[PDB]
Amino acid sequence: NGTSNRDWWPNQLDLSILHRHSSLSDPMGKDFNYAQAFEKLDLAAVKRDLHALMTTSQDWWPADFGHYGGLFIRMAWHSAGTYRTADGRGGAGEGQQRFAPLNSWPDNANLDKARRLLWPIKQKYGRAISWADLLILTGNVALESMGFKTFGFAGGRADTWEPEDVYWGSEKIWLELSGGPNSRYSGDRQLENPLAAVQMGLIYVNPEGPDGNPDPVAAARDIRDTFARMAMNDEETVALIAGGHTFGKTHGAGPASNVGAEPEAAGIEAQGLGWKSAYRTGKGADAITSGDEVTWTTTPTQWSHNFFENLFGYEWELTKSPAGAHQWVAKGADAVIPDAFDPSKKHRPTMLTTDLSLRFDPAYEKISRRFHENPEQFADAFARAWFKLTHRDMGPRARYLGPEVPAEVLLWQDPIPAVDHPLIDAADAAELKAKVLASGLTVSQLVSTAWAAASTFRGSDKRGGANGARIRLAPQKDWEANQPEQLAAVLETLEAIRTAFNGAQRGGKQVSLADLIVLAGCAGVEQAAKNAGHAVTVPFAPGRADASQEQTDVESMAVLEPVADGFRNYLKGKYRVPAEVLLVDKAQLLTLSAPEMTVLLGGLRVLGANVGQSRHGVFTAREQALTNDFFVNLLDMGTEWKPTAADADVFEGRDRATGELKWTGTRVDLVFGSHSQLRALAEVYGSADAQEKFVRDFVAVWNKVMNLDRFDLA
Amino acid sequence: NGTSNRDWWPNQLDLSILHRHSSLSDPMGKDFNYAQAFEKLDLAAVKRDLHALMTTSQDWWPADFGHYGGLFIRMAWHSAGTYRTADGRGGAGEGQQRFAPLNSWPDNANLDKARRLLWPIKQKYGRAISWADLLILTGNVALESMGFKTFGFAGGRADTWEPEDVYWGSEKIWLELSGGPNSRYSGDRQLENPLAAVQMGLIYVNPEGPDGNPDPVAAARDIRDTFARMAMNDEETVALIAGGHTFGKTHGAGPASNVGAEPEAAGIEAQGLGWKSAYRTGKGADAITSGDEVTWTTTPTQWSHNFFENLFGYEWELTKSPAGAHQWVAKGADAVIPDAFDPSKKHRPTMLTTDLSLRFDPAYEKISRRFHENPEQFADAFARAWFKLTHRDMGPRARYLGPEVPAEVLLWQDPIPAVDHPLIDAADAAELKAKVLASGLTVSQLVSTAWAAASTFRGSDKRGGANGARIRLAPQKDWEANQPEQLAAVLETLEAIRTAFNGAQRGGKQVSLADLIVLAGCAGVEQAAKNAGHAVTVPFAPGRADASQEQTDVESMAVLEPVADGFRNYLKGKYRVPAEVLLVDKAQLLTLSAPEMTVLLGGLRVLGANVGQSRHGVFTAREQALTNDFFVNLLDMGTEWKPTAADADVFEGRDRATGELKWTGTRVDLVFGSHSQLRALAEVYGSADAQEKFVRDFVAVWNKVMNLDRFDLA
Ligand code: HEM
Ligand code: HEM
Ligand SMILES: [Cl-]
Ligand SMILES: [Cl-]
Ligand code: NA
Ligand code: NA
Repeated sequence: NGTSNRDWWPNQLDLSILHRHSSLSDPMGKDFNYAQAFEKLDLAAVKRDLHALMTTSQDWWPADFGHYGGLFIRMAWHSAGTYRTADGRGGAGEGQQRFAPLNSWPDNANLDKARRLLWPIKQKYGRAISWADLLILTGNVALESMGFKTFGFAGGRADTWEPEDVYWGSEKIWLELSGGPNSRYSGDRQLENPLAAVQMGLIYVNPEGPDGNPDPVAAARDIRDTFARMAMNDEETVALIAGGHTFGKTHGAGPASNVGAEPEAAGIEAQGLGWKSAYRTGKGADAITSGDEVTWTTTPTQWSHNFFENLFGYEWELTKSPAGAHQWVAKGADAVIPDAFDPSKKHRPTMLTTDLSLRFDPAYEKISRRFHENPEQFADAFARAWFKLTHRDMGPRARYLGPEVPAEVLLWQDPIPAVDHPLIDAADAAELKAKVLASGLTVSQLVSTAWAAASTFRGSDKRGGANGARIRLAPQKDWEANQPEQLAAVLETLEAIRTAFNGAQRGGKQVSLADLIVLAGCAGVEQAAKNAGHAVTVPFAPGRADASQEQTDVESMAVLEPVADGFRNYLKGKYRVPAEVLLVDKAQLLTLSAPEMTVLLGGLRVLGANVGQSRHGVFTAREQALTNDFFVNLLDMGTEWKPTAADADVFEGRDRATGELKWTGTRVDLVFGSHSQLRALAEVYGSADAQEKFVRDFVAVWNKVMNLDRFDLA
Repeated sequence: NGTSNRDWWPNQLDLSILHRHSSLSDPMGKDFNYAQAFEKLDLAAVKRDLHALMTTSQDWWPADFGHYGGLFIRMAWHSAGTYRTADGRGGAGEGQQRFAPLNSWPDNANLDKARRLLWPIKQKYGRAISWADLLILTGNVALESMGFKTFGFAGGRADTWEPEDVYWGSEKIWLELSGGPNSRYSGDRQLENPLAAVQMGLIYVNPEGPDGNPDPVAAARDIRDTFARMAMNDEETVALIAGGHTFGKTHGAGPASNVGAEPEAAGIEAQGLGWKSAYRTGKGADAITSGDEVTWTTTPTQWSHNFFENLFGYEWELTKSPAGAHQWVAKGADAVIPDAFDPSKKHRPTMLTTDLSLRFDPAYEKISRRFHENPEQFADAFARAWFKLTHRDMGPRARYLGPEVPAEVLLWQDPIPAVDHPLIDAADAAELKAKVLASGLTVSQLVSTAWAAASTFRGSDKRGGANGARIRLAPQKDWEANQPEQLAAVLETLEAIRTAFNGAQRGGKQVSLADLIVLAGCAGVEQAAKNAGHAVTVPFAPGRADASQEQTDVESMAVLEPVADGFRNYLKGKYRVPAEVLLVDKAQLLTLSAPEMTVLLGGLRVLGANVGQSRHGVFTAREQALTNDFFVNLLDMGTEWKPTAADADVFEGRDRATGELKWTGTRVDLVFGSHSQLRALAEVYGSADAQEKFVRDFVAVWNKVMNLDRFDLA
């Protein structure tokens, strides 16, 4: 097999994750805009076709109970269910279930069949509906078909054309149980961040119980922890699990050894499908997906209150499925559950270990009893939590498309108030920038503050950014990386400038504090250019609004805290992963290419954006002037670098002839002089003909960051 | 470490090689044109800087004999020396020595020092001179400075910003001796295609002899074989080796275990340098590079004919360097060779085993004696060989920039005559297209002929393409893929149309056969569109010229024969590599992305472009009509695919319900319905809204292919 750079240097840094998703891999034109296509779709027509499909059984994967609805609910719920709150990565929003590795994860077994049943609709409507939107809409139509009224639905998830680079864990074996050489668990069952599943290739938890031990109480612990890591609390979790398991069935009709290769390993003749089974007919009555053989309710194709009636109305006995999996059966019950294919056959109620957790964990039991006693509350909670599940990674409501978008504003959507007044224009922005610069705020304060406000954005789930002025709220105002005391001084001076500008206006014109933060950042960048002898205008677009503290969930904001921000040379503690790996990870969440990451970091260093005014990487003698000094001095072969005695992650730069100390830096600084691709970029900006390019490229990337969350202007 | 798709499915096909070189990874703006920048460089000022640098020693890597010339000649010969004729990949043309893996190959040890000595000049001239051109120019200036007249120099190698994907071999250990589990040799020392070096991480051969065995005669076999695979014959090989080894020295002052990590494995503080040595001062007189310790001539900083005077004026004794390497010393000679740092110390003549090859291989010996006796013949040969070496991957002479380009047209350049007459205009091209269609030639003939002419292009060394009409000449006219009897019938009809059009003109206007083949291909694609109910114009740009047989080296053209062309569903024999891997390899040589590859193949299928009118992949009932039928039929779940009995690489597609035979295909056809990323592309073009998109994208990629070699219009 051809040996690659990854084989020879398996811990060198990987920049290809910044250049994924180029116009090269994209079949659509560079002008294609999915939102526009979707806004012309006849959504009602698509939903009529999806309703028809529900009961149009295909012989190559016959519909249980004559209705694919359960299968499609699972499909939708797995699409959404890869989401991790720690980085925003996963979720339904890019349709990644159709690409490796998720198309071939064990927990996604036979979802390949679900997707292929949808090809005719996809084909008929073409680019006007993405796969990503289709997987979610199909889940919704399955619910409606079976009698459950959904809370609504938004389109606008554009398709992607290759796999996302996501850390799913370090195990080398599918479904490996914990405590191995790459265990994702340590200590008292502590799941490593950013992971949100208990075994490699599962969505959340193991349905037999933790590492296969069928203890519902301990399974509950894993459920609570994973679902929390997917942004779901106890009420939402119980509602989702019981709601989902109101429908359909599991599949475990014989031994697992009968099941063949997952899709990415199957032969070319399988045409993109996998898990071909040698057990009896391989499908339908003989299907094997998970190994469990459980049908939860007496009407699997219809919404009912039967899941909690069974859960609490029987006592449960441990038993084994025909594949050998642990599962539970109702003591003394009659055979009341219908068979999926034989009208003469009925079954006793059965449950997964993880279903019983809803009854035997003390906190879930109280919610489950309440939903049992008050089924209208169960229905409303499940509808809401299904909407959250399937929309949690879509970002601000400004991105939601179509006629079924719920009007209700939810807290998890980090809502921004509407703007209801005239915005400031170019003359006003010049006047405000002059006031900011006359107040005595420094280039370093102005740039650091705007950076702090805007760089919480992540492209993974489209959360964060400067819109909202949440930097002035709990918890962002207290984050160590934001320099709380310095921040508090900047915000007070800005709030006074604001108050005075707004008080002098006629009409209703006013400026938001969100805009003014970003504008003042722009004024600092202009001033820094002036300090370097360059006349530069930084673009600015108004229209941000200020969100209140009550519109800002403090516990949900915690995951946006930067614990590593190489752009401010900050690391909150010691991590296993080297700090340059962390930098490229942050660049990816910010949507930056390598050239953009390089320009941006070089500029920020010389503008004074480091936390604590650390001199590390400040390779200039004219701090607060916008120059390419970082690059020119980094690349100077006059200087020799060595790790310090005290700290092997800090390096001193000394004159090679005299021995004299010139600089210090971190790993994030020096990686630009080390990595052969980054140093090629640094060379371009460190050349003699590059000062104007460096300024212009810096302003462009600064502006890009300031507008990351500006979906009102998209 | 993070487990990746490559880990789980290490034999899946890798599309990412088609999406390198995106505007994402490029720090220059999308409008930057290197040739425009280079054309304004003051090349004489760069050469005067380089000339000064040759004798300006830096203490971190002191210059042997006070002169860096030998070091820089070796740098330039290794930049160029990775070139393989089999695929055109490697060579100096993209400056790849500064990226992985080449930057860290053992045979490139201490060239990192060379390149860092050139940073200050790079920095001074910035974007107007690429690293790629500078590596070469430096070698030239080193030669000039030491009294050798070069044949010339062309600029125009644009820099690249990431590593090329290249197969360098399958070994997992650097320098692994042959016969291991991934041996690049089989049979009677047969080096596998497309390799051109004897061990992983070597440029050509092992300087101690084959797998370390110090036998000059057997070493000569490895020399001849590898240089041939780099397009150099015996005369050129002797001239290059003896020419190079007229200068400088090797470095092996102590044991190799003193040498540390190569650059890609070194610490971040090494700032992109590697091979730090613990032996005495680690550099200058104590340097260790190869392990050998040989100084070939009595004036290592001056051109001379002393290499052959020594080679033939002494007898040679096998000896060991201070690092333990085999090398050879002159029996009973005086100490006449100067020491590199101590003017009081002198040495006996020494040689590598591979130097002695030039005397003890009987064919090389006759050339080496001729060069010994006639050193002006040696100087001319070396100059010409050095130009060829350092230009062989640059492409057509229309790409050569600057004031030192040699006027002599060389046969290896596959030269195209100048055009000295008015070109046809749009009205003429319309008239010719109508004439071609009225002659009775079919869509299938016209498309297959144009495809065959244009698709010889490879972007690795920019050889091939339709310019020259070499399709009408030996050897192309007889290549099996080109269907020689059908080809000859087409070309005769086209040549009569040409003769009649050119006979009717006034005023010098005429059309070349090269242009008319391309134009006729365009007429075929228009008619196929017409046949599908679509009026399109395919662009066409005239200006191709016809090359003669005498301007066509037949042996050199052999490497351009397509032995696997998935775009014509063609495989000349059985290869170890699956046919789909070969398809992606061809797409990369054609410079296509994955969407361009997918569109083009789908279209070609339904236009009748398959070799031999094979029905494999012809998934249409309206052959010669430009439609998206390939995709619609491939993606139809009504059809079930199975490998045939006779041949496991050919599949039958049968109706799932009736069993009726609908189609047959190869691996190349069915990969588009298997691989998860290619199927996502196929889905776009197989959608109900895609007919217009399909046509337009097909026309665009067709025209791209037709113009691949049109650097006269760049
Ligand atoms: C602790 C969380 C959960 C666990 C451990 C889990 C486990 C499973 C398993 C093992 C199956 C059987 C797969 C098969 O063999 O075909 C399955 C089926 C299913 N699950 Fe879940 N589940 C979880 C949560 C959810 C959620 C949140 C939903 C939706 C809101 C959901 C909806 C479904 C449905 C509809 C099916 C049936 C599919 C069919 O009829 O083909 N489950 N579940
Ligand atoms: C059979 C082909 C070749 C072999 C095996 C060979 C081998 C080597 C070796 C082992 C070294 C010493 C590396 C070190 O210790 O510093 C070297 C040096 C060098 N080679 Fe070659 N070589 C070959 C062909 C070439 C050619 C084609 C050229 C250029 C036309 C060239 C130019 C040089 C020069 C100039 C040096 C001296 C470097 C210095 O002064 O630092 N060689 N060769
Ligand atoms: Cl993702
Ligand atoms: Cl290459
Ligand atoms: Na996400
Ligand atoms: Na090449």
